[PDB]
Amino acid sequence: QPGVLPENMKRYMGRDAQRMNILAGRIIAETVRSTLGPKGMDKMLVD
Amino acid sequence: QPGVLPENMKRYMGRDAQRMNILAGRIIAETVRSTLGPKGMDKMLVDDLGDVVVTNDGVTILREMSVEHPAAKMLIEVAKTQEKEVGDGTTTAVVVAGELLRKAEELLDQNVHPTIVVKGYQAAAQKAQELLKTIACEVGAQDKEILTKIAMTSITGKGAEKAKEKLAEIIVEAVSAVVDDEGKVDKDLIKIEKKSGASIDDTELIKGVLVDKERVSAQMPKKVTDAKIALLNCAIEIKETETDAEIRITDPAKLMEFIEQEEKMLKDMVAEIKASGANVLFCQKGIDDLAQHYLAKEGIVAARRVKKSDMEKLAKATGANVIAAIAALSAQDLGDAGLVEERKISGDSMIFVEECKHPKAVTMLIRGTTEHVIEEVARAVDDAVGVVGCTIEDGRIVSGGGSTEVELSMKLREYAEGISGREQLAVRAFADALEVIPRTLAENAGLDAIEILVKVRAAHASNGNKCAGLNVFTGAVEDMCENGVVEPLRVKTQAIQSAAESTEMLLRIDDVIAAE
Amino acid sequence: QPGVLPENMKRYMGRDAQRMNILAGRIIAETVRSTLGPKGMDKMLVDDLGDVVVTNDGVTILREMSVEHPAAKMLIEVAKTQEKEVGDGTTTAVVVAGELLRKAEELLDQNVHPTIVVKGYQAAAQKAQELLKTIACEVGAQDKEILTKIAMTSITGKGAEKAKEKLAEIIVEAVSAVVDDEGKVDKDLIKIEKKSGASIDDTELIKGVLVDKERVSAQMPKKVTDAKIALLNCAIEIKETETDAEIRITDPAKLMEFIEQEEKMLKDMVAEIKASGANVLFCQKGIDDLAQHYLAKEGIVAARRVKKSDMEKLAKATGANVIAAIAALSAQDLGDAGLVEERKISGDSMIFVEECKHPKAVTMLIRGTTEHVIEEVARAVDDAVGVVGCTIEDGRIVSGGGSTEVELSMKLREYAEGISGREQLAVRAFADALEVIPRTLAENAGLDAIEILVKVRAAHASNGNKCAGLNVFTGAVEDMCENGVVEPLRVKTQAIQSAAESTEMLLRIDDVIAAE
Amino acid sequence: QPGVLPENMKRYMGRDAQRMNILAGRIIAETVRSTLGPKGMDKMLVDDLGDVVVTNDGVTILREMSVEHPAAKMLIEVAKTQEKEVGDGTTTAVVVAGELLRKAEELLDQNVHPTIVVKGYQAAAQKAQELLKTIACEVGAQDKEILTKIAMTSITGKGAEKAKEKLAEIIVEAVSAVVDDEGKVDKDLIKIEKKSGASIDDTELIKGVLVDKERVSAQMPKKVTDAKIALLNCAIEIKETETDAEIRITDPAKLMEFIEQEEKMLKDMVAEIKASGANVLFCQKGIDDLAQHYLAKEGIVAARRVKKSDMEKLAKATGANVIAAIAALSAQDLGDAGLVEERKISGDSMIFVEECKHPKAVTMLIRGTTEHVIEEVARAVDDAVGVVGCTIEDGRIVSGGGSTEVELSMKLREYAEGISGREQLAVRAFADALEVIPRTLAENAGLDAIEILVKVRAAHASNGNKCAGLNVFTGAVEDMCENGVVEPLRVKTQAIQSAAESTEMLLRIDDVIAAE
Ligand SMILES: Nc1ncnc2c1ncn2[C@@H]1O[C@H](COP(=O)(O)OP(=O)(O)O)[C@@H](O)[C@H]1O
Ligand SMILES: Nc1ncnc2c1ncn2[C@@H]1O[C@H](COP(=O)(O)OP(=O)(O)O)[C@@H](O)[C@H]1O
Ligand SMILES: Nc1ncnc2c1ncn2[C@@H]1O[C@H](COP(=O)(O)OP(=O)(O)O)[C@@H](O)[C@H]1O
Ligand SMILES: [Mg+2]
Ligand SMILES: [Mg+2]
Ligand SMILES: [Mg+2]
Repeated sequence: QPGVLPENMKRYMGRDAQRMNILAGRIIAETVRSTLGPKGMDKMLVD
Repeated sequence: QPGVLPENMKRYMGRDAQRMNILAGRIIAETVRSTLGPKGMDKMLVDDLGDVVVTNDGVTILREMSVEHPAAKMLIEVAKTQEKEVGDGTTTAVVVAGELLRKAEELLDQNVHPTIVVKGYQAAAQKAQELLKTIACEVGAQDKEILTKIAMTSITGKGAEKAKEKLAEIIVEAVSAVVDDEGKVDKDLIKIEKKSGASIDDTELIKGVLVDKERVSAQMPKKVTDAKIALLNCAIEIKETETDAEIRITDPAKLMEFIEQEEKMLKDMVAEIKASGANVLFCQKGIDDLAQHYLAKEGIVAARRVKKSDMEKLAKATGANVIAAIAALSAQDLGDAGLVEERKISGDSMIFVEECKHPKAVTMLIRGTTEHVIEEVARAVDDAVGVVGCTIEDGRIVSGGGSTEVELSMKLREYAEGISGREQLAVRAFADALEVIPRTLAENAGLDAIEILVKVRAAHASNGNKCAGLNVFTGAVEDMCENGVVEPLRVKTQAIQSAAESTEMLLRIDDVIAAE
Repeated sequence: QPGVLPENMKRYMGRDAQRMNILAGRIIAETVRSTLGPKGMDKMLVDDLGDVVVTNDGVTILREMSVEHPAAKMLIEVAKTQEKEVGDGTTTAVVVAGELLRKAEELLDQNVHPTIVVKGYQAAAQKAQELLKTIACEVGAQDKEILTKIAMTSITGKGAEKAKEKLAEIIVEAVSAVVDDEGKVDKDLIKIEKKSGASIDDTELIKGVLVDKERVSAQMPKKVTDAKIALLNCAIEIKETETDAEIRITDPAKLMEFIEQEEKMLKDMVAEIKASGANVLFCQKGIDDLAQHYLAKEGIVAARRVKKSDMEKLAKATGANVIAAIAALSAQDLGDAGLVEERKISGDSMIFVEECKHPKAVTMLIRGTTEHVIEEVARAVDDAVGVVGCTIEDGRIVSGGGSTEVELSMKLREYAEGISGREQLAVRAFADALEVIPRTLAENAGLDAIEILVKVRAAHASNGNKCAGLNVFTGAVEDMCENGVVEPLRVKTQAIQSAAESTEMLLRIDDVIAAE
Repeated sequence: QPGVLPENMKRYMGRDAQRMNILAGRIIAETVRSTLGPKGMDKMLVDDLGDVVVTNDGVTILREMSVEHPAAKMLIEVAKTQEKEVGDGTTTAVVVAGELLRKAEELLDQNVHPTIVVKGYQAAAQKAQELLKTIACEVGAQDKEILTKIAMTSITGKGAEKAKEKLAEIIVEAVSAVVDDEGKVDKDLIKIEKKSGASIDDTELIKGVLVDKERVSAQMPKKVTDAKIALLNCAIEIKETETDAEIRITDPAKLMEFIEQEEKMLKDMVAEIKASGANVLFCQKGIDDLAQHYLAKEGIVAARRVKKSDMEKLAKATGANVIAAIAALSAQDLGDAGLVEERKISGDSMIFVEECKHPKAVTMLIRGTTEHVIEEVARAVDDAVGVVGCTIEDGRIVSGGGSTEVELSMKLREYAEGISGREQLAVRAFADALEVIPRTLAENAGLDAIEILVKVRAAHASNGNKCAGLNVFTGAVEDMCENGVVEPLRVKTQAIQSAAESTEMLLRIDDVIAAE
């Protein structure tokens, strides 16, 4: 009757794990992409 | 991840299912145990609207409690079947069922399998029916003296006990009067009427019916001796056609011609009623105010809008035919009564149709000081009507006071001897179960059940008086037949068979699955 | 496991059931104890709407408090039956019942079993019925002197006892006038009207009826002496056929032809009425405006839309027959009254039909200063009408003031001496119970109940005076019959039987099951 | 108004009290029945924190459930006392109590009075204690072969039974080693240590103790053979006076002079210890960091802040006196051990004091692969230690496998013969109840209880074999004694006495009053 793995838990397997890590990675990279080089632009971050 | 069986569901398996059904059964039985016998006590039940029932009656107590538990519901139907088939012995049946369940628990606790107790119970029940047949005494359908003992035994241990002699004689006369050509008794032909009065003793048998009506016009007689009674299924009113018809008047003089044509049709109807020889009329439908007058003019007593169920009993009581077309009424459709009278009983106006020569329906007018006192007399009368009716139909009776149960137990134990293996335990348990009746009769009487049983059994042993039972007043074991403590065979056969069948059904259950 | 008996349920078993029933019963008796006898006091009951009743009347008190306790309700049924069967003695019946329950508890507390108590109570009650028959005195239905004492005894101790001589005389005449052919008395035949006035002493008997109507046209006489009265239950309008009918008009000259035929049908209907010799007319239905004119032209007093209940008392008082077709009316359907007059009473105009010769119905017109004073007078008149009716019907009275209960008590103890067993205790208890009446009469008068009881018993001892009771004023013991303190046998026989029966019923209860 | 007893209160009287107590008893017993014997099964208990216990141990199961029901709690005491007095047979004691209640119900449902049942049970119980004394066999406290069977019987059905033979020999050696000079066994003298490892088979007996400590300085020897052990409960720190004292320095020379005095008296303490000949020291209090250095220099192994419990075990094991003053330390206070060694065990550093010659306390080091596997091995070890201890103390054993209960049951039925009256029913009922053990043993083994009980009884009949019982594996009845299935007399005497006393106490109850 009871669950084996904790019930308050999100799980991502195979293609889904790969997709989330690859995506999270790509998105992080593209946030800073536009800062690169002599013609790079800046960011304003507000906490 | 998701559950297969509904998640909002309580389940009880094996020992747990058995325990809940056995327990629910035993508890139901012990609620009514104390009502049993001459020394039985009553219950007061109050419903959620504040209404009250005080009664000794086993099936009434069980329906009035609003039992929800599923197993308990199953043996309450033992009471309902007993009520429907016999009309008496409703606590006996339930108390036997509860004890069969209790004795089965003892067997299950020794690892006897449920299907084996079931098998033994079926065998014992079947032997029981066989032993009952040989135990029963034959009586004639018109043996007034025995029928009177049958009714008196029924009324014993109720409030109405004090007047049981008068009541029994009335009841025996009432039931014998409605016996049909096949020798059958239809309880519904004994109308029960309940009216406050001076005493339970004022209860009386009417050879006829009470109609909850007054005559339609105070100009009519309110008393008729040797009445000639007409019964009409149609309205004494201007008859309209089924096809839509309308009157067109273009000449002012035609107004009166139509009004006077209608007025004449009415007068013609009354004229046809008078011609049949009728001097009393009951009409299921309406009587035109104008017709009322003509009937009064002709000296004919009439009541209008009588209930259809009243028309039917009037027909049964007076020997009249309910006619549906006034034109068709003939002297031959009239019934007879020695006396039709409008009078007041405890403040209410009613029409008494009485002293009918050979009524096929009859009325018992139950009197008593208060409404609840009267209710309980009526329940007693009902039991008595039931058993007098069974006796008339079956012509077979047994002695009461637990004498027959002891005879059965004793004989069943003999039977169990020749039964091999484990099933023998079940058969012996069934035999021991039946002694719950003599045991409960003694204990309600404040007597010691164990010693009482020793004596009654000894009186059955060898040969051996099948009628020996405990007089709960003297404390002596006596011949119950000689003492007039007797009941119809059908009480025992029905009670034992349903107790067996219902408990067998419960004992087969190994899994209770309850939703919501 | 689930529960077997439903869980919303309260349950009281054995000693607890007995206690709640005995207590509930007793508390019900104690609330009306103080109303008993000539020194009795009154209750003011206010309901949840703010409406007020003040009364000495036991059954009225019990009905008005909205009692919900189940055992209390059963005792209240005792008061309701006393009221229905007798019309007086409702406090007495309930007080005796309460005491019977009190005496039973003493026997239960020393371990007498309930069935023995009820058996003893049943035995004493039956004995008491037959003793009461020997104690009763014979009286003739036309013995007005004795009926008057009966009515006066009834009225004593109530608001109204100031006017008790004229009142009693009026009531004796009223009831005597409505005695039927079988010698029976239907209370419904005495109409009670209540109207503010100068004084309770303005109350009067009308040999006729009071009709809450005005004549339909002011052009009619307000007064007619030696009236011939027509009673119609059909309207005086153009009669419409039962089958649907429509006039079709193609000639403009026919418009008027029909209109005039219809007002000719009106003149005709009126002229038929006049032809009968009728000068007063009561119609259950309507009367065309134009008929009202014609009637008025002919000098006929007509009321319209008279209650059917009014029509019926009109017929009974005047001798008229309620006629359904104006075409039928004849001189022989007409009623007579010495006087018919429309007049104002309490600023309300009404039609008095009075000075009838052989009225089968009459009207007590009860006067008094305020509505509440009047309500209580009417209650006392009701009681007196009941007892006068009982005496007329039964011809049997007993002495009052608790003398009959003391006589009964003394004789029951004698009887009890011959009773062997535990049932003797119950018979003695019943005997003692009955003394609650002389004891309460004396408590309410502030006398010493124990001492006066010794005196009254002494006067009944030997073969003394069965009629000896305590005079609550004088303080002495005297012949109550001689003092004219008397009551119908029926008050005592019904009160004792009801108290016996309903308490035997409660004493049989060993288990109370209350839902919710 | 108002209530005498508190309104927020549940109550159960007579049959209802008997029922809830009996029921609660039975259900508690049913909970552990399946854990009984060689084919017994285990329970997993999870508490509200989510911590889990897996066991076969009857009393452990009952303590870990959160039983709140009051009658259930009474029966759980039966298990707790069995655990304290014997250390084994907790399921048995509770299962017998459960059956005693069940058996009593069938008597109560016959109207045998509770006091009669209680009386019969007391008499049967007392007879049972006399019969057990004659049934028991005598054994010598040094009979290692029988002690070993006692231990093996105890561990059978547990889990650790795979390692039964080695475990049992260890246990017998362990208990023999701590028997005192009056022949008593204090099970507290067998220290239990539980350490994960390669398998249950690695469990060993240590003649000495495991101290969960590390030597105070790495410079001290890690290992020492034929060690001379000092046990101190005084701290090896600078001694302060009890009276408040303070140093006053006025000359800056005395600064270092007080400092040097403090460290010389410290060096003097160590020199006093060295002088006793000790080369291993256990101090209950703290040791100065400087003393540690000195001790290390003198090659003396020392552990500080040792819990008193260990100090006491060390004394018992090595034969040292725990000394409270360093000045008083003598070579005659020193204990002896073959080997003292700091070792890691499963990554845990501990000091082993082992190979003592005649240790008065010893240590069983229990091994296993997982924590929970070890937990249950340790419970089984405790059961066995308990029964080996009983046998050494009492010198009485009985055969197991239900053999003794059957002999007991059979003899008790003989005894019932000579009991007069109803009490006889109860004595027989007690007799029957004991058979729940053989019946349950068979059930758990999937065998048919009824037929095996017939065989085992017949093997006891006449001068049969008191040791005859059912072998659950073969299915044959066998001489349980000869098969080495034996138990201390005390298991049975305690279980039966406890069962009897607690059920007698419960059966005396006719009224349950619960608050809140
Ligand atoms: N005079 C008597 N003496 C002994 N037993 C009697 C007597 N009259 C009736 N009984 C027994 O009482 C039982 C029926 O009692 P009752 O309360 O009516 O229960 P049920 O609802 O089952 O009919 C039967 O066994 C009947 O024989
Ligand atoms: N003049 C009197 N002297 C003594 N007792 C009287 C007198 N008049 C009436 N009683 C008694 O008063 C009792 C009736 O009192 P009442 O308050 O009307 O009660 P209930 O409603 O029961 O009739 C009767 O017992 C009657 O005998
Ligand atoms: N080899 C065996 N054959 C049959 N019965 C046995 C055997 N070993 C032990 N028993 C029985 O099992 C019972 C004890 O089982 P156990 O599960 O330890 O319960 P308890 O907690 O009551 O000691 C005793 O009755 C004992 O006789
Ligand atoms: Mg019956
Ligand atoms: Mg009165
Ligand atoms: Mg064990």
